[PDB]
Amino acid sequence: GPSVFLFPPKPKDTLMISRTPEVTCVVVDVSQEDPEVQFNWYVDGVEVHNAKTKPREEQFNSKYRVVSVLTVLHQDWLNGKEYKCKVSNKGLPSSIEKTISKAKGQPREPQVYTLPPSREEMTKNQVSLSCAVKGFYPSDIAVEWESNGQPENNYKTTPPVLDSDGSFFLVSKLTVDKSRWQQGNVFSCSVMHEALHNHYTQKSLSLSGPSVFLFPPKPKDTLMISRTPEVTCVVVDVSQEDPEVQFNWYVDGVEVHNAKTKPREEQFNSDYRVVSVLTVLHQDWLNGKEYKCKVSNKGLPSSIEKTISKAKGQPREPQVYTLPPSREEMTKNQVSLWCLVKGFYPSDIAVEWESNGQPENNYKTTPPVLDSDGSFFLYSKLTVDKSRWQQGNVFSCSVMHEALHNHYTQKSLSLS
Ligand SMILES: [Zn+2]
Ligand SMILES: [Zn+2]
Repeated sequence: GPSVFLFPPKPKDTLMISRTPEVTCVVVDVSQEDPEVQFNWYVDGVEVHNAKTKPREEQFNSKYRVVSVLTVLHQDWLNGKEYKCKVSNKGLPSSIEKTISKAKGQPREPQVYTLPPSREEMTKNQVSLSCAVKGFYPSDIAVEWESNGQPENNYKTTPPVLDSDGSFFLVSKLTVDKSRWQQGNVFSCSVMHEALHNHYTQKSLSLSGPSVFLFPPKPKDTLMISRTPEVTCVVVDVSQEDPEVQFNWYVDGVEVHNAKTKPREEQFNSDYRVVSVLTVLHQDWLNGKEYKCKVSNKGLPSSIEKTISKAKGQPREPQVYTLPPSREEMTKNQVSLWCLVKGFYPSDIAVEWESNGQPENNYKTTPPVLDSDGSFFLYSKLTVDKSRWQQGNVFSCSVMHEALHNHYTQKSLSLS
C-alpha cells in the first residue's frame, strides 16, 4: 500500500531570506508494477507548476520512493499559506492529498540566555556551555554556535518543548575544551526565529486494519523498587463485528499468565481499543528480559507479535549539574533554574524538583537527546517567582536513572 508524507521547509531556510525554503512531498512503498506517480501542487488552492520531481529511489525492500520538492517564498511560508500535495498513481485507488502550513497563532519572541558551566563540571577536561531559548511560538527555530568568526560544531540542541504558557523552550549544549573557557575565549549562541528582529539574534558567553503497540514501563516505575513497573500491549481499530481478542505473554519465550486485560475502550471512530497490562519484576526489566505480546482476533489473518525490552549496552551514570538563572533573566518576575543531566545510558530517566520537602510542580523537562559519544543528555527547567530565588530558598533536582547509587541522586541550587 503506497502512503504519502508531506514535510515542511527546514526552519533556517524559512528564516534566512537568501536561502531557498522548500516543502517536500514523499510517496513511499510504490510497487514496481505501477509507477507513474503524478504530482499536483496547490498554494491556497491555486495549482502551481514549478515543483521538481526526482527520479524514483530504491527502498531497502524493493518498492520505490518518489519525492516532489516545491520551493516556497520566504513571505508566503511565514504568512501561513497552505501547500497541498495531491498524488495520483494507478494501484493507488483515487488520490491521496496532504496539506501543510506553518502553525497558526501570534508569534512570540524568544528570550535567549547563555549560562556558563557548573563549578562542579570544572574538574573535567571538557565543559558544557548552555544557551536556553524560551518563550517562542511557533516552534520552528535553528540554533548555532560560533567563536571568533568560526563555526563551533561540537553542540547538540534539544527539540522545542511546549511549556505551560503555550510557548516553547529548548537548550543547546556546546561542549568545549576547558582551557579555551579558562583562557577567556568568547562563544556566541546564534538563534534564528521568525519573531526576532531580522529573524536573528546572537548572545555571547565568556568567563565572567487492527494494529498492535507495545509500550515499555514508565522509567520511574522501573527505578523505585516500591512501585510496580508494567508493559502495555494495545490493539487498536478492533472492528465491532470482531473481537474476541486473545493475548499471550512471553518472558524470554516462556508464556506467563499474570496479565490483566481491560474491557474494550471506545475509540473516536466507533472501532475499539483493547489494552493488556503485564506487571514486570524490577530485576527482570533492568537485567534485559524481553516481553513478547502475541495478539489474536478474527479481524487479523493469524497473529501479531511485538517484543520490547530495555535498550542493550553498558549503563552510564549521569552527571547532574544545576545552573542558576542567567543574570539577564533577573529583570523578570519569574526565573529559570536548570538541571543539566548528561552522559547517561540508556535514555530511561525521571527528573523532578522539590524545595523544602515539597514538590515543585511548575517545571518542564526536555526529552533525552543523543549526544555524540552515544550517551544522552537533557535539561529540566523549573520556573519560580524571583523573590523565592533572591530570598535564598533552596531548590533540588531529583534524578532517577539505573546507573546512579540506589538509582537516585539529588543536586541543590540556591542563591550563590
Ligand atoms: Zn522575513
Ligand atoms: Zn535496582
